[PDB]
Amino acid sequence: AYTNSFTRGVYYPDKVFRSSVLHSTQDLFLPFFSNVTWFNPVLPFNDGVYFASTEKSNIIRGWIFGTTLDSKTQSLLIVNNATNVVIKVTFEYVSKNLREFVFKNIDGYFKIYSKHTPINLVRGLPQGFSALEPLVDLPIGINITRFQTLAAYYVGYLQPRTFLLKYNENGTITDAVDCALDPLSETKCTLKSFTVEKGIYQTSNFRVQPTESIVRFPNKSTNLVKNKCVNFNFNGLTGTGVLTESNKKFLPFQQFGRDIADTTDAVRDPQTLEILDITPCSFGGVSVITPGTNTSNQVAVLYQGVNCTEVPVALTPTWRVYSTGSNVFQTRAGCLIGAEHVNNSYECDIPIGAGICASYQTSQSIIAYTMSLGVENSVAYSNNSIAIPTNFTISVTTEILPVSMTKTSVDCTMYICGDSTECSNLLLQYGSFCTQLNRALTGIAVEQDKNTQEVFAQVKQIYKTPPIKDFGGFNFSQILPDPSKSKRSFIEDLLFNKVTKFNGLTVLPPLLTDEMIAQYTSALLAGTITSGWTFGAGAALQIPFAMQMAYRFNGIGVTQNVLYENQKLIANQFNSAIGKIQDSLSSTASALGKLQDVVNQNAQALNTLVKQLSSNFGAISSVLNDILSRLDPPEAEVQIDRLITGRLQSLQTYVTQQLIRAAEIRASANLAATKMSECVLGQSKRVDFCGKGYHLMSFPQSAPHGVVFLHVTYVPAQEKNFTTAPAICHDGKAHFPREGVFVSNGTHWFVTQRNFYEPQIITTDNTFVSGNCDVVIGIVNNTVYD
Amino acid sequence: SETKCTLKSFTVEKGIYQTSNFRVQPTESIVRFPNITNLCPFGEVFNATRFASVYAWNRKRISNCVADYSVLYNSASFSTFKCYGVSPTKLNDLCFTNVYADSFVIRGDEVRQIAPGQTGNIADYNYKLPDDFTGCVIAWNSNNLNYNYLYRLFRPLQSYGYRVVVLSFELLHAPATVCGPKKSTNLVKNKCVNFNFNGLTGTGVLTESNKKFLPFQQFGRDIADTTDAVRDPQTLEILDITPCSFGGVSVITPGTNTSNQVAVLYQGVNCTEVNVFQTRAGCLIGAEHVNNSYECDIPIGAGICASYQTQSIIAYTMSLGVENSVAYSNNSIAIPTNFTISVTTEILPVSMTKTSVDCTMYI
Amino acid sequence: ASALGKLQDVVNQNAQALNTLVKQLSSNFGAISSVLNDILSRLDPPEAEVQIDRLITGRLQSLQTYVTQQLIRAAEIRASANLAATKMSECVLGQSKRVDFCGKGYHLMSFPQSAPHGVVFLHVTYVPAQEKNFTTAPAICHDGKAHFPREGVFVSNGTHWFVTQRNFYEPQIITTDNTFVSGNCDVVIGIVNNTVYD
Amino acid sequence: ASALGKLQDVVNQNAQALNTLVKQLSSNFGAISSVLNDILSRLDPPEAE
Ligand SMILES: *[C@@H]1O[C@H](CO)[C@@H](O[C@@H]2O[C@H](CO)[C@@H](O)[C@H](O)[C@H]2NC(C)=O)[C@H](O)[C@H]1NC(C)=O
Ligand SMILES: *[C@@H]1O[C@H](CO)[C@@H](O)[C@H](O)[C@H]1NC(C)=O
Ligand SMILES: *[C@@H]1O[C@H](CO)[C@@H](O)[C@H](O)[C@H]1NC(C)=O
Ligand SMILES: *[C@@H]1O[C@H](CO)[C@@H](O)[C@H](O)[C@H]1NC(C)=O
Ligand SMILES: *[C@@H]1O[C@H](CO)[C@@H](O)[C@H](O)[C@H]1NC(C)=O
Ligand SMILES: *[C@@H]1O[C@H](CO)[C@@H](O)[C@H](O)[C@H]1NC(C)=O
Ligand SMILES: *[C@@H]1O[C@H](CO)[C@@H](O)[C@H](O)[C@H]1NC(C)=O
Ligand SMILES: *[C@@H]1O[C@H](CO)[C@@H](O)[C@H](O)[C@H]1NC(C)=O
Ligand SMILES: *[C@@H]1O[C@H](CO)[C@@H](O)[C@H](O)[C@H]1NC(C)=O
Ligand SMILES: *[C@@H]1O[C@H](CO)[C@@H](O)[C@H](O)[C@H]1NC(C)=O
Ligand SMILES: *[C@@H]1O[C@H](CO)[C@@H](O)[C@H](O)[C@H]1NC(C)=O
Ligand SMILES: *[C@@H]1O[C@H](CO)[C@@H](O)[C@H](O)[C@H]1NC(C)=O
Ligand SMILES: *[C@@H]1O[C@H](CO)[C@@H](O)[C@H](O)[C@H]1NC(C)=O
Ligand SMILES: *[C@@H]1O[C@H](CO)[C@@H](O)[C@H](O)[C@H]1NC(C)=O
Ligand SMILES: *[C@@H]1O[C@H](CO)[C@@H](O)[C@H](O)[C@H]1NC(C)=O
Ligand SMILES: *[C@@H]1O[C@H](CO)[C@@H](O)[C@H](O)[C@H]1NC(C)=O
Ligand SMILES: *[C@@H]1O[C@H](CO)[C@@H](O)[C@H](O)[C@H]1NC(C)=O
Repeated sequence: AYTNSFTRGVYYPDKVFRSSVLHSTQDLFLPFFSNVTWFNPVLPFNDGVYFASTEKSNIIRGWIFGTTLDSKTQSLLIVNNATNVVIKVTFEYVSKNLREFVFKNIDGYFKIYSKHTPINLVRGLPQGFSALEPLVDLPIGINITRFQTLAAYYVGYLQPRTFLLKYNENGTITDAVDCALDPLSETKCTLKSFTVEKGIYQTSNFRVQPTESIVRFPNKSTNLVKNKCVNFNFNGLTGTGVLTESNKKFLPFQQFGRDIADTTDAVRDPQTLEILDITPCSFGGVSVITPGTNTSNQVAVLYQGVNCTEVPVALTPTWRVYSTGSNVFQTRAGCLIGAEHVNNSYECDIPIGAGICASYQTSQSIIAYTMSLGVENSVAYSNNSIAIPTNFTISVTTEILPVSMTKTSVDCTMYICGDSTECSNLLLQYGSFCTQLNRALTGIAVEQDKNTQEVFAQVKQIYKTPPIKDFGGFNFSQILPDPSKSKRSFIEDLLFNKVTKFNGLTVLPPLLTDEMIAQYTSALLAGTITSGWTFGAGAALQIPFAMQMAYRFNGIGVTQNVLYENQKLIANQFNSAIGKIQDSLSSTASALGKLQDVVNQNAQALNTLVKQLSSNFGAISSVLNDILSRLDPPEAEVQIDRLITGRLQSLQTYVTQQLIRAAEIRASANLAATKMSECVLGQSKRVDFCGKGYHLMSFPQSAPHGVVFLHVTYVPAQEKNFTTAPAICHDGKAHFPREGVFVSNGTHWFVTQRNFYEPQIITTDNTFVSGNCDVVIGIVNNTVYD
Repeated sequence: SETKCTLKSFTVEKGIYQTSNFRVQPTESIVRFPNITNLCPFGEVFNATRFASVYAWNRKRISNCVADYSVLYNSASFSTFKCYGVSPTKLNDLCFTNVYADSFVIRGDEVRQIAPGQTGNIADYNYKLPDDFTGCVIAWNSNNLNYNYLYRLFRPLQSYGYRVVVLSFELLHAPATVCGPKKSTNLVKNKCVNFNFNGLTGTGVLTESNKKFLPFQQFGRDIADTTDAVRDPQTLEILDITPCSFGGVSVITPGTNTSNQVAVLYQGVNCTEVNVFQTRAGCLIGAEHVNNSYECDIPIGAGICASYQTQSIIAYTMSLGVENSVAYSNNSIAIPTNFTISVTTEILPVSMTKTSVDCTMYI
Repeated sequence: ASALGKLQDVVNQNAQALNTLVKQLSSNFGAISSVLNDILSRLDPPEAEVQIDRLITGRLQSLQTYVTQQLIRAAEIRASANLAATKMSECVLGQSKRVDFCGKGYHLMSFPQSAPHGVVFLHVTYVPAQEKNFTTAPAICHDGKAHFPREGVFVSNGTHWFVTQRNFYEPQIITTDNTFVSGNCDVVIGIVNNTVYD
Repeated sequence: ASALGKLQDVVNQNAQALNTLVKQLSSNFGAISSVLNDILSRLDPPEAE
């Protein structure tokens, strides 16, 4: 009776050869997963017919097409047999397995496509994909409405559909996507890819269509319909909207009502004293929320800014799943279909709006929730209790900053006209727009090199680390260059591996090559390791790395003996943090998304500029050669003028957006240069500038069009509670700590530094006397030993 | 002097200036047409014994023949000959897909009604032309050669008491079948030439290709919708299409104050198509390569700099700095015993010139 | 005169933009003539509007291009002015510890001067000049006690040990007023025997 | 009522931009009318294009 068509009924839309390209084509195709009748009887033709036959003995012989099939009409008749393919109409032409055919009538011509493939022993249509290659074409121009076949054969009907075909390495289509099958397929068609990464993509526009037409004239009349999206005509007022009764008080001479933006929002009925409130019909965006196609094919649909009652009204059965289902949720962003509401607050996975986030979680499905800002905490605050850390962790943080773009120069004249004297002469009448665009692009290109030079070329000499790596136990082998293998470090190789000329388009090479950038980075690293911050102020002054770390603890507020007593532990923590950085870089590739974003943006803009050359712009054709060879010069100056206008507008848009992006990249490069000067060439006291924690030091690494900063910081780990006092009274005189806080466990009072519990006996050396004991609030009684 | 013209100055400061573009010109013209000689049956359409009425216009399909529109447009007997979207002069050069021939008889007042976008009873009830009509209409006096020429007035034939021929084409993508009297030309390869293939012209390099064209395929296309390959009309061979070399031209100058020698860089152009140095930025002509490394004077690209030095223009790989090895050890420290006071000047823009433009008065 | 290029560059860009905008007026933009007076004199009012519209479109496009370029340039100049004001607040009105924010070396002061459409900062900084080699230790081991320097580092002129500040060689006798005790000599790596004067 | 000026300036600028964009729909741009329906049902299909 009926069976599933799976992914059958696809052919080559034209004779143009394509390879390794995903092509989107709108043509009469057989919709995926449609119902194809399984069977002599006469059948309708409609706009097209798909045919199939698993005839083991080739019982099926031929076909008949026509309108009445007997007299008074012309009928096509094929008696394709094992000897000679015979076709008759006026026109005569002579020329287990699964045979497929496609018949269509696009005005003229009668196209036939065919395919012959082996199959296993199955009853229904097999799975997999296949391509139908045209065999013959009949320029008959005959009207056909019914047809017949002259023993199990399937019949399908073609429909006008948009498909995305994936051409393989050599001209053959390997896969196809039916755009209207379901929201995931529409997302694939919109992104022009067969894989979709996790996110939310605004794929379509939803609009409520009018239900009928209303004509109103004073005493062609029609009844007045309210409370629904209806097309109306009020004495020449052509518009579409929802009509509701108004509480407005129109003056008797007034016939229309307009808002601030001069849009008619109220109307008066010509035949009655009724004032109707014109409200625009519902519209908005349609976004598809998906996890990665690697994880699941489930999607949710968000209709933006509409109630959950209008989404049924104004498709394939696969899409109808995403219109009802009781999962229907209403949020201030719009209507969600396909996602569960759990009212459990989690971290945001995919934003929706108004504090709503969606995630793919466990049977796994899509859940919508209110995003959690963080884990609750109440600090045990009291006027005599202090928390002091007794340990620490050395943390290494990675910061990534873009520094430059790709230097692209667009040949203005060759892009607009291109090897065309007539078009160039016509373009000469537009002035200096072309020179302006060239100058702007050249300025951007020079600015990119300036950005790179100002970020990296900051060291005056090329420092070399000594061959003996006696850096107090710290291990820099993963960030120092390896001569035995570019000469890039391990992390730099990881970064470069991870991150990855016609029509008047040229790409200029950068002035500094990656080897030179790596040499700058190596010089900075060697200078920092062997001298500290002295090389950024004057000549590089050598100092042992342990003493430099003692300097940096003194800078963050921790005494030197802490380092000199935990030197092995700190070195091990730093080495483990570096190893963790290496492991994370090897595993995940989402950290380098800041440079990849710039690369993708530039590539997409350039691709749009290239594709704009195929636009007609209201001319005869988009090809100047075709226009010139088809039309005479006096009448070919209009189509060429339209092409000039369109291409000039496109180029101006590209140049403007390039200038804005160049400004953004220049800001990023200025920030990167500031971070190199302050984080790498010194120790910064600005909070959260060189990473989270107390900044100890930093290391630069080069990445494609960017720099990566490894921020070594200090993080206190294990706090403990103590009793504290602002001052202590010994001999009627208040004593204050010279540097630190007063603490007490439960019996005795000591003085300790703030960031590391190290209690010393209170002494006149540790404290200073100031004032009397009758003024300080919270003073406690104790003794000070001299 | 080209740099001087570009900069609108008689003196140029040292640096590199882009002046113009270099493009390889085509060598010869190639016309490759199928070896088909049978003439199209225009006589059977323009010399028929009679024509049908306006409501029963007959169509004749013209294909697989060589058409000669010169005989058509060189005849003064045709009273009206106006063509839309195509030129009668270029009709012979153009090669079409499927030529149609519609014949009917109308009176003089309805001749102008046979035109795209024209309204009226004749156009709206008998024969309407598309808004994107390609082809044209031919009419001539026929009062010499009688009530068999009817006219439909309602949509109802109200017969009363000029022979018209209409041609239609579609030059968009389909393989061409009706060519003109153009002659074929031998095929050359590996040289930038001007080529014509069944109607679409171009300029580029034709080479042997390994593309696996299917038997029904006529030409190839790239990602950016550019004709990358083609099939020879006379031979089953497949020819690639590569654009002729092009690029920008930059002039490295030490300054007209210092000297008058210049260097020329062809950006992205291999030295073959152009004291010749090949760099990753292009072909450098006029500068001598030096193995020594100096500080960058005039940038070129990919770590290459140019400088006026012993006196000639030299091109080198820039030196990133002076090498230094810090005498690092675990028990040695370097401490300064003196100092210098340094005063450094920093310049920062703060504002521009405030300008106001009256849009109405300017325009 | 190339030291003041930035202000000269800004002046040159503004003048070039204005000059190009003025020169754009003498362009046909597809019309038969580039002057409305001659267009109106030659053609009748019904058909002069055809050319007037082309001139209007071209001049509007040129004006919009000029205004957009000016907006981008003004955003850049605003960023530069914000940087200049920050330098004014942090380097003339105070002494900044940020590295290379105001000159190379340890910032001592800065002086402002006015330049056409700009400001000039004279950054006075301190730069160490003549370094010398010394033998150093992280700490010195007295009779069972490990002594660390309060402010500076230990140095040795071959035979004897002193304590000196970091940025200037000013050796001083090691005393209990110069060093502080923390722990014993076993834990510290690189400790050196010496004596501390009390 | 003047301390919170920057936020008010941003809001006013955005609202003015949106209002101007909407108001431009009533502009004529050299056509016979700014109403697309009037343009359609006032001329023949080819001259209305
Ligand atoms: C420290 O540096 C200063 C300045 O470089 C030296 O002062 C110079 O000394 C030489 C030799 O005595 C004189 O000829 C110069 O005239 C001095 N210049 C100035 C500005 O006074 C000084 O000698 C160096 N050494 C010490 C120990 O101060
Ligand atoms: C052509 O494409 C097929 C994939 O369908 C591939 O297996 C084959 O290696 C390619 N090349 C040739 C010469 O067949
Ligand atoms: C849904 O409808 C209610 C009233 O029925 C309305 O208050 C609410 O704003 C609507 N939702 C949205 C997103 O507009
Ligand atoms: C969350 O939803 C569940 C439904 O199973 C319900 O039982 C629970 O009360 C809800 N929580 C809140 C806070 O409303
Ligand atoms: C501090 O933490 C380290 C490991 O992070 C370990 O030595 C121990 O847990 C702590 N050390 C002391 C002395 O408490
Ligand atoms: C430093 O780490 C690398 C890899 O983590 C290791 O191969 C090397 O042995 C380490 N250095 C030392 C001195 O152990
Ligand atoms: C300090 O006391 C508070 C409240 O008594 C407690 O919540 C906190 O855990 C204590 N801190 C430590 C380190 O035990
Ligand atoms: C507090 O610390 C001192 C340190 O000398 C110790 O003697 C005393 O027993 C401690 N008391 C408590 C309650 O921990
Ligand atoms: C802390 O606050 C409590 C609450 O009144 C008070 O009794 C106590 O004296 C205060 N202690 C100090 C040291 O201020
Ligand atoms: C501290 O000691 C003095 C003298 O013994 C006494 O007057 C004062 O009240 C004491 N303070 C407290 C808080 O007990
Ligand atoms: C046209 O040329 C091809 C190749 O030389 C040849 O095979 C073919 O027979 C020719 N056509 C005719 C009609 O001879
Ligand atoms: C340039 O042409 C030569 C000779 O054909 C060739 O060897 C070389 O690979 C080409 N490219 C470059 C960058 O030299
Ligand atoms: C420069 O180096 C290349 C490569 O080793 C060599 O062939 C050439 O002779 C050298 N020229 C000079 C002048 O040193
Ligand atoms: C210090 O010692 C190193 C190595 O012995 C030597 O190169 C250097 O000249 C000496 N003096 C200074 C001021 O660095
Ligand atoms: C080191 O300095 C001390 C004190 O200035 C001096 O007595 C001694 O002779 C010096 N030794 C050398 C080798 O310079
Ligand atoms: C410094 O390193 C060397 C190894 O070259 C070692 O012999 C020496 O003992 C180290 N210094 C100290 C103070 O341990
Ligand atoms: C330092 O002195 C102690 C005690 O006098 C002694 O045990 C130790 O061996 C000495 N170390 C050196 C390196 O002289």
